[PDB]
Amino acid sequence: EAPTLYLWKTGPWGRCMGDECGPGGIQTRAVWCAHVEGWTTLHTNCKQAERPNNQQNCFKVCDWHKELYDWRLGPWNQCQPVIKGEEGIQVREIACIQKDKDIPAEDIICEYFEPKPLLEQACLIPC
Repeated sequence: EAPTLYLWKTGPWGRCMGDECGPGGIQTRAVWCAHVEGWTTLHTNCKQAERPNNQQNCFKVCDWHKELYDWRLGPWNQCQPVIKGEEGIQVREIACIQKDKDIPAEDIICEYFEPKPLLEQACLIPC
């Protein structure tokens, strides 16, 4: 279609910042424009319509949220080959759930309380 000279790049989200426990927090991240040849350039060289937000809403976590959220561990799926038994792996889904209303929430909430369990393990496929 059309060549690309400039693109937006983003750093990692900082910590959720708030006055109040719960919604209404703020994460900020670095956003800058770069030339495709790899150097930082003027922000006005990138298309502003494509400019990622340097801010997003977030949930300010406090100890008293512990009982309201938890990890839901989906079941291990098919043993996939890696290319007796032949080495393979299986994956599973893992989500943070607001327990009462039973709906998705951001991983970083459940993370504050318990580390995220693994999405992958080894498995053997029978000959």
